[PDB]
Amino acid sequence: RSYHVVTNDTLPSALDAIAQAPRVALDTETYGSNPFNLYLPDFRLVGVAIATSPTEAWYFPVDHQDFLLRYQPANLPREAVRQAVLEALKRPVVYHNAAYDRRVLAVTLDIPLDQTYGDDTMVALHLVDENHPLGLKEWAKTLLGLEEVNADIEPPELTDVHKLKPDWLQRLKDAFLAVHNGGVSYSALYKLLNRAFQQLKNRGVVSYTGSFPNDFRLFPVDIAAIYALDDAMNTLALWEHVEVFFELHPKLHALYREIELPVNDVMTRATHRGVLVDKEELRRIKETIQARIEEKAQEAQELLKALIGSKASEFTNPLNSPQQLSTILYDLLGYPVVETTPNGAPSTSKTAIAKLLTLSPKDKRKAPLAKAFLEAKQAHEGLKKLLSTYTDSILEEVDPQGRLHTNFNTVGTVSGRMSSSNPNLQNLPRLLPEEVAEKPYLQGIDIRKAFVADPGYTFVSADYASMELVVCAAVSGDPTMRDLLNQGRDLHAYTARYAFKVGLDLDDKAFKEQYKDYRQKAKVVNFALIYGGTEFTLIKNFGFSEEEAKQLIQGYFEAYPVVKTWMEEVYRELEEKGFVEYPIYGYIKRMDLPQALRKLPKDKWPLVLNNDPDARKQYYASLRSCQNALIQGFSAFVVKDAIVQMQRAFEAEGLDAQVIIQVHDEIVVLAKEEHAERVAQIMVEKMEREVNGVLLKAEPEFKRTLSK
Repeated sequence: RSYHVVTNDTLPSALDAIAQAPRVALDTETYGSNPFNLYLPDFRLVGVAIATSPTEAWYFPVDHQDFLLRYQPANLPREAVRQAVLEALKRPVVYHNAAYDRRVLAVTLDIPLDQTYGDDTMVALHLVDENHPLGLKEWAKTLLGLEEVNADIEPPELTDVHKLKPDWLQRLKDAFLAVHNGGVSYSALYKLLNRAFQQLKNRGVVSYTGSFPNDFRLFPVDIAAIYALDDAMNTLALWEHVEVFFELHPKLHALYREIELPVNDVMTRATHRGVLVDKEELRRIKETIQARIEEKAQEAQELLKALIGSKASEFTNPLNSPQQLSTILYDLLGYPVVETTPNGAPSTSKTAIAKLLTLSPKDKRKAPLAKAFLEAKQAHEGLKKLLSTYTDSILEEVDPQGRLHTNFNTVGTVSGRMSSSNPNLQNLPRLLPEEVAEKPYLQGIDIRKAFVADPGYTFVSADYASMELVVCAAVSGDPTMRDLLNQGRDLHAYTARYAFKVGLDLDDKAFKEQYKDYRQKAKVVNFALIYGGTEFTLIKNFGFSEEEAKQLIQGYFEAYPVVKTWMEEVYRELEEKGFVEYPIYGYIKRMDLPQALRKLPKDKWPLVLNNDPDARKQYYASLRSCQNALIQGFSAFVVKDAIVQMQRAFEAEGLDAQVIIQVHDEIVVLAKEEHAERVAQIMVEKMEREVNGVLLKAEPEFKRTLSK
């Protein structure tokens, strides 16, 4: 491997090599307080790695700096590095995490997302093995046979305890290269650099406060460029493997080019744009949460006052302090200790408290107050978690111009759904009537109301009507399920009418009124039974009676029998082939087999399964996970497909619209007020379709906040 550190003199040769390269890889080395929030004023680009072949790369130092001694070469001018990247973009480009690197290039070098589109090994390799980690380090060990070296390297003698050796940097680089056969780890590189400066501090060479700082800017470029350049060469080497795999699977090659890479691009642009944040409304949520956390402590106090009487004065902060808490629950109330900490003290944790909301205390008369007391503690920690996750940890991250840049990981689930972070939009409570009535402390805590559309802009939101049921009927292919969905009939009333055999003449509207709570028991089944259903799952999860569970499950399969036969074939094909192929998209959902069974003849499998109960537990969990992913993953790709198609049409019609967020069965676009009209039209046209004869419909809304 040839590692080049580019200088003003070497730049024309690096440009010549890039121009001649058949395909190039781009990797960025950066620094920030949050190196992920590129939009904070402290964020900086340190260097750019450009690999022209799997064995040749060029490092462009941009913001490297000198620690105590003068060893760094002159950083290249920002315009020189930008011209190198622009020349590299003319050739076919490959990235490992294009969503990050393309946003780095746009923020630090002003190279718009328009120019920076390229291939992404991390996205393509997710189609090769979704159960494999996304890490470039991890994939390099898996396909390229290159483990990272995490040994402890000790430096050569850089002194002669009086004079620094003139060639000390060449001596240090050579000590590093002697152990770099498969490539040194970042931790090991830091340890050697720190050890080298510590030897210098022990001699009279340098005098620094304490330890060497963990700052890539200070790592000598001659050594650091080896690390950075290996990442770019490994990305290119991994792409060679991807092209071979795509030869074997042209259905996945087309799924990658038409849906996966374009959807990644759409969501990279969405993170880049960022949603505007109402800081005033955030303070109201923060102040309302803070008020309610305090409210819940007074509730706990008045409850404790009745629970332990006059001894309740002897406790000032029972909820917060786990000292006063374990004394109350166990020592005083006589609660059965069904969990302890590593140090053997009785555990007052979230998990342990969930258990005591079934269990009972010594005086069974105090039980309704003890229940109320633990419920107050649950609500207290519930409200307390909302603050520590999204009021302050959401306000920290807001860029100078008040926008929040939510990250989306296009390949963030084994099913194929998008992951979301900073903020995880899934874990933002959309205050649904059931969500609230279960956990009522959420009432009024609308976090999405603080996510605002810019002045002159609107949010055009569109939600797939009862998608889970549509997708279920589509993937399974039950005609009864499909026809009811197309006829707009209450699928749940059809289930309850078959499971209980009551009122076989009350229309779907009349049945809802008369046998109300039996229709809602079927509404639970129609949704939970798609992901594999047994009487055990209905009881050990929903609190169903043994009589009720059998009534419902026999009716669900009597009414929609193709669901049963479909489910039989999914579990049968998974047990034999070890994977399933997605109906319309062709995504392969492979099973995450236990380490035993991996590279083992199927005839040798029963020996493993029949003996090892841990491996069989992994096997059967992996089997259910694949079946579940067939439904979530199918709708994930349907939504992904709609996003790229609607976004392509906004671009085509010259509209000021861009898909800003997507969560659950919902797509939100940030559109200019005049364009909102047509944006909503395009949204519904690209969203509504007829999957396997099952009709998908979607109703649009013009919101000014992401709120519900």
